[PDB]
Amino acid sequence: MQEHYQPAAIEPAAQKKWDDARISNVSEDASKPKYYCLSMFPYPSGKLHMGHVRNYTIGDVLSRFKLLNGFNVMQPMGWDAFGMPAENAAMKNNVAPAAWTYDNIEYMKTQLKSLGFAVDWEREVATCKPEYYRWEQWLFTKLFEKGIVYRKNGTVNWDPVDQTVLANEQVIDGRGWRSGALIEKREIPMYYFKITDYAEELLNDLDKLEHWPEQVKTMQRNWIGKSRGMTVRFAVSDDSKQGLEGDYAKFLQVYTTRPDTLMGATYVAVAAEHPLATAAAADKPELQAFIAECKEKKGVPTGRYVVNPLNGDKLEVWIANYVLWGYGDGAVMAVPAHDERDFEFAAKYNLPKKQVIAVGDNAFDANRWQEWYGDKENGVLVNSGDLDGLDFQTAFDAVAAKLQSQGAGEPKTQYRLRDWGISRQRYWGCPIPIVHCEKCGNVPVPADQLPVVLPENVVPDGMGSPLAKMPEFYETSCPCCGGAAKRETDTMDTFIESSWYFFRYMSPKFSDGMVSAESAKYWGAVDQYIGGIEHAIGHLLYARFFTKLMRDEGLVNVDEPFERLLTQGMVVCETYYRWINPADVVISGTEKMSKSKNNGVDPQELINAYGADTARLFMMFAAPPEQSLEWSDSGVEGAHRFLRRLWRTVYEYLKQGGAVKAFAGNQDGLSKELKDLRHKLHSTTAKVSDDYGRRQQFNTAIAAVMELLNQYDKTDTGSEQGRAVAQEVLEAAVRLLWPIVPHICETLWSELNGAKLWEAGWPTVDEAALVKS
Ligand SMILES: CC(C)C[C@H](N)C(=O)OP(=O)(O)OC[C@H]1O[C@@H](n2cnc3c(N)ncnc32)[C@H](O)[C@@H]1O
Ligand SMILES: [Mg+2]
Ligand SMILES: [Zn+2]
Repeated sequence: MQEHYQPAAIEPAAQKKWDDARISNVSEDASKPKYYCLSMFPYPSGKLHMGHVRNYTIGDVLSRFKLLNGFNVMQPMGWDAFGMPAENAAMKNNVAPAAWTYDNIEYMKTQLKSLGFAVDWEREVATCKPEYYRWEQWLFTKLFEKGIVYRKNGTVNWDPVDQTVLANEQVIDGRGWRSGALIEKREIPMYYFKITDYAEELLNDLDKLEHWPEQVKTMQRNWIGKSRGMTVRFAVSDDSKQGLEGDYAKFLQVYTTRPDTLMGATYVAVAAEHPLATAAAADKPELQAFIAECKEKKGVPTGRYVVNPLNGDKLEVWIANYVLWGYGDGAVMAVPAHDERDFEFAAKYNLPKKQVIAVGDNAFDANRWQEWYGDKENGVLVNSGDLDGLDFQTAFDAVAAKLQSQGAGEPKTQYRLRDWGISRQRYWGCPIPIVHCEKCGNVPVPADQLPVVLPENVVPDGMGSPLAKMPEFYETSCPCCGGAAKRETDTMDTFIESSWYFFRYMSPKFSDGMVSAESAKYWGAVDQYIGGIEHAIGHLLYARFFTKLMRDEGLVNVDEPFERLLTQGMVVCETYYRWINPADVVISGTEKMSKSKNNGVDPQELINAYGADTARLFMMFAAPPEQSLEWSDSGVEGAHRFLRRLWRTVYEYLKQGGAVKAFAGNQDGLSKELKDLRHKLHSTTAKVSDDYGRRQQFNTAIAAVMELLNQYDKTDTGSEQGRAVAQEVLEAAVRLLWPIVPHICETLWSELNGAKLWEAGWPTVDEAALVKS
């Protein structure tokens, strides 16, 4: 054993030792229990930095920990090759997207292999490969027939810089997720995933996720935005029916979020395009000027009356400029006494305010709005008949049974979740398998003729969809009739491949479907998922929706894709722009380590200067995995000094007697200072085993091993029994730190014990060494 700690010699040799052993290339071995640990797979938008290194190290620490405990661990690594992240980097460097992606894929693969992660590289996947995106094309066509995927025109978010439409989850604070430019609204036909059909299921199965951060679960609940309301039909008075015809001659439908205020409704609003408005304006030019006005808050009365179905009040129908047509049934009711917007609309034209809700005993001010009138949590009913005294949860249920008895209403549920538009006017993306025929229409591509191969030899000029300028691509024959037809030149979003890549890892070479029904049953769901919280509304929701699709198609049998979720904290560093890199202007301050700010420390520059063990140790020790981590060079130096201490500790031990048999069995006869050291040992083994697999607190697990070494240095171990205890302390330490730093621990383990480390396994707690003296 050399006296100096040389990472340049111990790390490549240990990586080859692991590669030759093939301890990460796992199959469906039924002997061991499975453990699917997954880290969010990166965008090939350039070189990885230490921020990604923390993400993938946190996953490696968990994967190596379970592996040491006799687990069949699958830690796979892939490349999120399609979409804007890679294509924008290709255009920024003036390179074809296919070339820039593949060359950066092979650089990022060598970046991760230098860090020595326990990755099953035989399961490596590139989303841009046709052997991959053919199956999301397959699922696209099968869902298109079922109507779950549909094409429709409408109002969409438009990115002027990225020159493409965006989904609602890709619009961050009214700006684009990749561009930051302000989003515009356009009328463009798109392909949508009917994610609203799964809105209720995506909301209830959230409670199943007991091992998800409650922040991620809460953000999804607000994004779905479920609200329970009431659809109320107001019978038009027999005199006010003159003019209307159809359903609008019988009743007028409204939706209200607070239907406990039904009796307190003093009037009713309507839209300008509503037939009840145009019929009342056929003889009134004062309303034909309002109908033509909007087509603030203004309103005109038309003498039309509807019947409040719960008390019989004859509420007049007002034409308002705030009732948007097409949204809902194009009409609402008005309760000014318990609605701020209706209080302003009624204090504007002097309309009644029959109070119906009390909050404890706050004196009701008639013409003074107060925040207690919208209290849907601490309110009973007044002046409502058989509703007086019922809370909102009871007043809702009583009004529902009341309206259903007359047939003038029923409860209705609404979500703020809109359908998922996936059409993109970009080149680098999965082609949409739809062929437009003038005779047949939008027909899907036959499954035998999949994939619709995206030509890789394209360099976008930067002015419009490049696929719409390639006749040799979009000119084809109709698969239904055989005539002239055009291919769909729009491509899918990058969040389509990332919504099922965790299943493709189970069978990356399977040529008959998305995932083999055999391996899908063996791996089940992802046991541990690690990735940034920025995907709580986008990817982490898209993945759950795609899983419920693939399940309802018969390809997988689980409901949720990820059991546990760990949103690791962001690594931060000072930034400079004019963007300038620290190792090479203005001072932007401490910011997230990102390529879009050029404050990223390259992992390869650190391994060349300190080694992979030093970089991984600094990431795991500087802070808990969920906490933000500030980059510190002294933190890098201190982590290296400890790895020197661990190396020098084993050297001086071996240089003073050589390897002996580690102490085991009954410890009576041992001295107190050695009984105390074995006590600290097995307290550390239990503390580390608990900080890894329960608390997931790696920094305090490293600190616990350091305290064990502090007591080892303070304990005299030169005797015959001291060496045996000293052999036990070091055999435990190099196995406890192995998930954090496997290169140095594998080297020191073989210098202490001839056996293979992973067959020695995780250190056990000798509880006899824990009892006090
Ligand atoms: C499933 C897919 C939609 C994932 C998508 N391809 C993606 O986000 O990929 P991207 O290549 O952007 O990053 C890969 C991973 O690295 C994390 N990450 C990035 N910067 C930092 C940082 N400063 N500190 C800590 N962690 C960081 C980031 O949260 C992500 O889990
Ligand atoms: Mg459960
Ligand atoms: Zn046809």
